[PDB]
Formats: sequence, C-alpha cells, structure tokens
Amino acid sequence: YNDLRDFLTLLEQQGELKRITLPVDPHLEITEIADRTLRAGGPALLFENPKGYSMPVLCNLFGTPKRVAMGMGQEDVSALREVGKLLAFLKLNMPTKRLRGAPCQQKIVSGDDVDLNRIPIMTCWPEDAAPLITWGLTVTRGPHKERQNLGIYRQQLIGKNKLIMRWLSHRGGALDYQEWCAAHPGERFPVSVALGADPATILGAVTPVPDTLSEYAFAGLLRGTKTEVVKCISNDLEVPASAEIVLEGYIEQGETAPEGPYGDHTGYYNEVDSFPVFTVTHITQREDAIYHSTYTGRPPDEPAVLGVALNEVFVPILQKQFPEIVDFYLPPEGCSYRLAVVTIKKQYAGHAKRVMMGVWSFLRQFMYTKFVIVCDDDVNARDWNDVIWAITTRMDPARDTVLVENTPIDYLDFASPVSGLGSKMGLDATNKWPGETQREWGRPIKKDPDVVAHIDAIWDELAIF
Amino acid sequence: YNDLRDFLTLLEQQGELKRITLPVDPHLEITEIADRTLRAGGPALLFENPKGYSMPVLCNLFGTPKRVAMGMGQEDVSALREVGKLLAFLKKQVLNMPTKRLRGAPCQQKIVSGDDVDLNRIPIMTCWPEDAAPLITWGLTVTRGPHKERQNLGIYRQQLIGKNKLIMRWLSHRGGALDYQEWCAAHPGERFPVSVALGADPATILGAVTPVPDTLSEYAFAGLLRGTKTEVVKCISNDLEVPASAEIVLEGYIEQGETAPEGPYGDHTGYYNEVDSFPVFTVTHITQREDAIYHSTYTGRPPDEPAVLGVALNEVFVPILQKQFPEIVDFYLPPEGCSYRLAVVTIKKQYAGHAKRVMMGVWSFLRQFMYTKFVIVCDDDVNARDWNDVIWAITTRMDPARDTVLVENTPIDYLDFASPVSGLGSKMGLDATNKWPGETQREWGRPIKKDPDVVAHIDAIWDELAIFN
Ligand SMILES: Cc1cc2c3c(c1C)C(C)(C)CC=[N+]3c1c([nH]c(=O)[nH]c1=O)N2C[C@H](O)[C@H](O)[C@H](O)COP(=O)(O)O
Ligand SMILES: Cc1cc2c3c(c1C)C(C)(C)CC=[N+]3c1c([nH]c(=O)[nH]c1=O)N2C[C@H](O)[C@H](O)[C@H](O)COP(=O)(O)O
Ligand SMILES: [Mn+2]
Ligand SMILES: [Mn+2]
Ligand code: NA
Ligand code: NA
Repeated sequence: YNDLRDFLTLLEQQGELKRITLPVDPHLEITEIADRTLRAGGPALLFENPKGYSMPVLCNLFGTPKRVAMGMGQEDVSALREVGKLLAFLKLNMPTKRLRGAPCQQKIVSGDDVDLNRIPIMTCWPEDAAPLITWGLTVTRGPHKERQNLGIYRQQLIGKNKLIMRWLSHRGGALDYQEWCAAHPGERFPVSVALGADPATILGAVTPVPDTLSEYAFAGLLRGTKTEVVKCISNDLEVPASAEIVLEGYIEQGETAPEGPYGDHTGYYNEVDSFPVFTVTHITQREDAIYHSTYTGRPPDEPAVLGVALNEVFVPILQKQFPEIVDFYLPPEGCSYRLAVVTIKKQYAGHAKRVMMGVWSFLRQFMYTKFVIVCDDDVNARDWNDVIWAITTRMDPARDTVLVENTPIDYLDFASPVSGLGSKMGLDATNKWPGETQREWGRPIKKDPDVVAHIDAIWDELAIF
Repeated sequence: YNDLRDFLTLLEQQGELKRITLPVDPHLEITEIADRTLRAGGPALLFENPKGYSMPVLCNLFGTPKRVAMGMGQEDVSALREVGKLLAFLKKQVLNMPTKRLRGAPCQQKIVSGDDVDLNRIPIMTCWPEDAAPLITWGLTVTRGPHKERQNLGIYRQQLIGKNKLIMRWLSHRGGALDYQEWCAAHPGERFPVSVALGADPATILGAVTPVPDTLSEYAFAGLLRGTKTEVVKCISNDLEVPASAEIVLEGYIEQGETAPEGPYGDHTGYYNEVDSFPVFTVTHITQREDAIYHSTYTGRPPDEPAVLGVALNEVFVPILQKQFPEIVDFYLPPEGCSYRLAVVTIKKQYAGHAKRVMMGVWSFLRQFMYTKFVIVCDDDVNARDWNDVIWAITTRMDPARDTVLVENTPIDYLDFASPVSGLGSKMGLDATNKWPGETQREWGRPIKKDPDVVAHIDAIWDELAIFN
C-alpha cells in the first residue's frame, strides 16, 4: 500500500524529486522557485529547511503530466484515457477500509494548544491577504446521505485556530453545509481536512466524479485496493490513514470572514468576498510530518497541469457521445477551461456547429468555455502552428464564426458585461463542403506515412539535437 | 569577404550547423527531416550523403530568425528596423552602390555545356508526395529588361521537365516576368537571356528577397547589409552578372512562345495549387565549384523557411507603422498564419475604443496588410510573439460578442479560396485590451505582479539551489 512517502521515494529514484537544503522562506520565495521549476518542466521539490519552521514543505508534486500519470500507478499520460472509460461506466463500488490506528494520529494537539502558526503555510503572491492552505482535502458529509465528498478548497489563515473555507457554491462541501443548515438549524457543521494523503486519494479528490459517489471509492479503483482510512477523533468523518497532517473542527453557523484578495489561476487577484469560518479544534500528524502545498497564478501552474492530464480522462467520454471527435484539448494558456480546440472527422455540411453545441452543453466542466475552435483531423489540436494555419486558411471570419449571447459565465470572469452572464464564440475552421461555399476548395498537403515512419526509425541515429 | 562556406563554418562553430552522414533521399525524406528540425527550432542541415548523388544538400539555412540576423552580420533581428527607416526616406547618393566585377571566380571552376548538360546529376528535391516533379527552390534568377541596366534578382520556383529544361514560374508582377514581357515586345522572336545562381553568400540571398523598388538592383541592397560591394562575375554565355561565390550557376534562355504546364505543387499556404502554364527556361551551361554544395529548401504548411524569412523581413515595417501610430509597441505576423493573414499588435492604450482605431490602421495604412483578415490587439504587457501571452489576453480580457469586430465585403486575396467570392471577404478584429470605464461597468482585474526583491534573491541563489544537476 503506497502512501505518499513511498511515492516520494519512487520519484527520487527517477530524478523527479529534488531536496533543497538552503534556507527558503514560505513567504513568497518558495512560489518563485517552484514557478521557475515548473515552467522549465523540472522535478517535484522538497524544501527541507523552510526559514522559521521544522516541517519540510513539498510542492510542485504534480508539475509535469508524467508525474500525474505516475501518481495513478500508470507509466505514462496516454493511460489516462483508460481511466476515462472507467469513469464513463459509473454513470458495487468499493467502500473504505477503516483501520483501528494510523500514522496521521501519532502526534495530537487540541483546544487551546492548536496553533496553525507552527505549520509552514505559504504566502504565494505579494498582495495576497495572508498565508493560504492550498492542498487540503476537505472531507464532509451532508445530512441526507452517507457519501463522504472530498474537495480542494483554499483556506486563508485568520487566527491560531481559524481558517476561511473558500468553497464555491456548486462544490460538494458547500452543498453539504447548506443542507445541514436547513436540516439542523444552529448546529455546528463537522469538517476535517487531510494534508498529504497518498496520490491516488489526492487525484481522486480532484477528478470530477458524480456527487452521488465518494471520491474515496474512485481512488480505490485507480489504486486497485481499498482506500485505507481512520475515524477522526472529534467526529464521524474518515480521513486517509497515511495523511501527513489532519485538521479537525467545525463551521459555526452564520460565522463568516472577508476572504482575500488572493491571486488566482487566471493570473489576476480575486477581490475580497465573505466565506464560512472553519474553527480548528484538533491537529493530528505523523512523526516527521511533511507539509504539502502549492500555488495558483498565471498559467501554467500545478493546477493547470493537473487540468491537462484530467482532460485526457474526458476525451473518451466525449468520444462515446460524439464519435466524430478525434481530439479535444483545453490549452493551459486559456486559464485551463476558457478555450477548447476540437478536431473531427467531418461527415456533412454544418457538422462543426453540432460539435460546438455539444462542447457547450454535454458536460458541465465545459459549460463555461467561451471560445471553441473546430478543425478537421489533419490538424494537431495541440500545436498552435496547425490551429492558426486552419483558422487562417479555412475560415471567412464573418461566415464561419458563431456568437451566442446571454450564456452562463463564471461569476469571477470580470471580462463579461455582467457577473454570471456573457457571450461565447465558436470558430468553424473545418474545410467547407458544397453548400457551405461555392468555390473550389484547396487540396491540402498530406505527408507520405512511409516517409514519416522511416524518419522516426533513423531519428535518434541522425542525432540532430 | 564572407562567401557561403565561411558562413557555414561560423554556424558550425556555434552549434547551428549539423552534418548528416546517413544516406538520405532528396525525394521526400530531406523535407521531412528539415520540417521536424525547423518546427523544433533546430540548426541548419548539411546532408553529406544524399542517396544517388555526390553533391551535398544544404537546407534549413534560415530556419531560425537568429540565423537570418547572423546572415546579415548582426547579433539580433532588429538591425532590420534601421533598414525600415532607410527605405522610408526614398519616397542617400552612395546607396547607388554598384557591383564589383571579378575576372574569374570559383563558381566557374567546372563548366559543362550543350549536350553535356544534365540537371539530373543535381540533387534537386521533391518536397511533397503529390508534387509534379523535382523543384529548384533557392535559385536567384537574374534578368535584365531591354530598357534599363538594372539587374533584378528574384526567387522563382523552377520545375524540372528535362535534362536541360526548367519551368520559370514567375508571377506577372515580378521583375523577371516584366523584363521578359518587355523583351518580347521590343525584340520579337529573340531568345531572352537568363541566369540562375545557387548558393550565393547570405547577404546576396537575403537581399534578393527584400522588397526593394523595381528601379534598384537587389545587388545594391545586399551591399548595404554587408557593408562592402557585392562581388560578381560575368556569365559565360551572356552579359548578366552572378555572385562570384555561387556554388552552382545555370545559364541559358527562354525561347519566346515556349511554355509548359507547371505543377501541381504544394505551396506556402499548405495546399497544392492546380496546374498552370509558364515559360520554359532552356539551360545551355552549368558552371560550378570544385566540391559544389546544392542549396535548397521547401515551402509547405507554415511555418517553413520562407515564412521565417518573411517574419524577419517584416521587422522592416514596424518603424514605419510606429511613425504613424506611436502607441504601437510591437507588430507581428506569425509564420503559421501564412505570413500575412493574421497580425498581433501590442499598444500603450490611451483612451476607450483605442483598439478599434489601431485595427483600422492595420487594415488601411500600408498595402502589405490590406489583405490581413485577423487582427488581435493587446496591451504592452503581452509579448506578441508568444501564444501563451496572446491566448492569456484573449481569454481574460475579452467578451467575445462585445469585443469582436467583423467587417464584410473587404478586399481579399483572389487565391484565398476560403472567402465566399473571389477577391472579396470579411475580416475580424479581436480587441483584447483591458477594458476601461465606458467599455465595461465591472471592476477590472489587477494582474499579479512579482516582488522584484524576491526575484533578485532567487536569481542569486539559483545555481546553488541546483535543481537541474
Ligand atoms: C487542485 C486544486 C483545486 C482547487 C483549488 C486549488 C487546487 C490546488 C487551490 C487551493 C490551489 C486554489 C483553488 N482551489 C479551489 C478549488 N475549488 C474551489 O471551489 N475553491 C478553491 O479555492 N479547486 C477545485 C476543486 O478542488 C475541484 O474542482 C474539485 O474536483 C471539487 O470537488 P467537488 O466537486 O466534490 O466539490
Ligand atoms: C524565399 C522564397 C521566395 C519565394 C519563393 C520561394 C522562396 C524560397 C520558393 C522557391 C521556395 C517557393 C515560392 N517562391 C516563389 C516566390 N515568388 C514567385 O513569384 N514564385 C515563387 O515560386 N517567392 C517570393 C519572391 O521571390 C520574393 O517576393 C522576391 O522578393 C521577388 O522579387 P521581385 O519583387 O524583385 O520580383
Ligand atoms: Mn465530489
Ligand atoms: Mn528586384
Ligand atoms: Na471533489
Ligand atoms: Na526582390
């Protein structure tokens, strides 16, 4: 049973983990180092000597797509499509195996002894309001079913034992809380947060499984074995037995705090807003605990890289519905969800428009995607040289652009005319068939596949780089 | 005086030239290798062992903008901006800079003529699988008209159609085609002398492709880029002058009335153009160096070497645009947009609506951009040349329907089959600037700026951190 430490050893053996012994400040400096590292596609980083703390800080864990694949037990990034077919089928799944004891409860501190200032919580960007917890798996139950939701919600430090719980309203945690308030007026909402669980559990948290299903069950499928958990000390929620640190407590109904500003995955600061306060009554941890953290900012960042790997999971699901789709890609540069490029085997005049409408309606992850570019299958969706070529040689802008107004848009997207509402643009860059054009369309240059294959074979021997 | 061989030694010293000793076919395989190389921003390539020939093939010479700059003697590509300002002023007496004529030159060490001429001995490349035939792609075609002394140099592609016959595919507004057309009127039925140089020095090659006036010889502009007069030699069979340092020269004539169906050939748009008739160039002499090297390239789906050349030569217009529109910080036409079809412009925005004035300027000020169908406008925090910045701007600063300008029934290239009607089509401008009060009623986002003190500290300890190892 691989916990997180086993994963770090695996990475270190493969030159995918680097230990920093120099003094480095959790205030701003770690983010700067990790940002350079990620942008050059370097290793995961373990800062063994954070200025002013004894607990090492692990970050950039999932800063390459390879390391996301490795964290699901697979060799490479193409294996992620198979986990996508699996995800199709859930739309008996395996419960958790509850241990009687666990390393994450070796050292326990509670009540007045709780001090989150002892943890090397990072400050990411210069005008961020305060230190911010960024890799917490938040565990909740609602009042109406047994299912335990795991989510990643950022958490601002506001006291020795107070965090802000910044879940957006469509998240599992926020729905569970909202229902608890209606169904049990005035009663404290139990909550627990696990830091540094095994990678299958972490990636399971972030994969959008149904709300009906526990993210613990999915992680079991990725792992091949049941997720090992332990009952929390102060509530009936279960947390991963291998966790490095666990926070337990509750949300007092009505209690809220102004959150942020914080730099966001779009590369801008979110302005201040109110969210629930999470009161921390217990902090449990391993001997030798490692603090797992990250940051978001201008893309690409670790979330963006996670998001590119998880898009591979969705390709199969889309292809099941739309078998004409050859590839489907959401570039990191587009803030991970705002632009999609789709390639198809076009079969009839107008086909591109059906595909756009499918991207905008089929799955909710893409409901808010404001640019969609559709191309033929001779275009590599992942290369702007091909995509721009297609746009500039197969479109007449006014004929081939679809605009739709008053559509749902992310409420934090300041570029839309009104919060929550905006337009979308679809670019039909497919070759135009009779009916779509009265001109003689051009015959595109295709490569000889035998020449390509021969050059693949002798490429290393050629030794050009 | 740097000839081409000196340039290749310079490149090799800097890891910018790679010699391939493996057997490689000029039919299709070289193009494939060069294409991968260029798309990964790799070196120039010298295939020392082309399957079925003894003459090495040089390609991807100018596949990088750096190497275009190096070929003009410079560190970087901006020196072309100074040429921008110079070309402005002519609309400078010692820009009446002639050629220096040598008697004898390495390009005439080995000579072959009449029935001995066999172009099949040259490793002429076939670029794409459905191309009609092997194609000469880096020939500097030299011509004189009957009415002035000026020698025009152009690059016109030439299909192989016989042991001693090429098709001369010059479009009708080119210098060569005008010279020929005038010769026919002024000397009915007389053969039109023409010569083609392969593998000249880099300043000559780059000069050939610069858009100088028809009044001026492209040999004179190369002299300005070089700093010294272009060294030439008289041809054997005519009075035209070719670069002394050329690796190979073809001499001959066009027989009036003689034409051949040309192509299909794949071209810089990434499509095949269909068959069409052009004059036939009859080759009477082939002169060359000892150890001659064949310089070639290919055009196809961008980016290719022509596109990269085109991008470096557009730097010439930035200064001219900036004189008119000083708000413009950068102006870039990516190769992947067929070199002219999309432009990205960055500005210091000064008032609501500013992006729209700029779009209209791109579409109206200069003729080279009249036919540009997409324009993206951004602020000066965006590097116009990095799709990671440009896509970021588009996706964080636009509402698609509010911020997109479409205009219909505008001039479009007649060969752009994607427009509804030949010569007529729409254009799109994307305003991706930050929206000011008036343009939006929302509170706009404040971007994340780094602490310069943090950055500086990390620069200092970066090597000691040793993240790579
Ligand atoms: C990986 C990751 C995902 C974050 C995230 C972060 C990371 C590292 C941070 C901490 C660096 C900064 C932004 N975080 C938030 C977030 N979702 C959310 O509602 N609020 C957030 O603050 N997301 C997304 C959220 O965790 C995923 O969408 C879950 O799949 C939601 O699960 P649920 O649907 O079960 O609630
Ligand atoms: C660099 C380069 C430029 C080509 C070119 C090529 C290259 C490598 C080829 C050979 C690979 C394939 C497409 N070529 C043609 C071409 N112009 C033309 O009329 N027919 C062509 O076939 N162009 C452009 C043309 O040579 C330039 O516009 C010259 O500046 C013309 O000079 P002029 O204005 O003095 O006639
Ligand atoms: Mn969930
Ligand atoms: Mn000319
Ligand atoms: Na979740
Ligand atoms: Na020219």
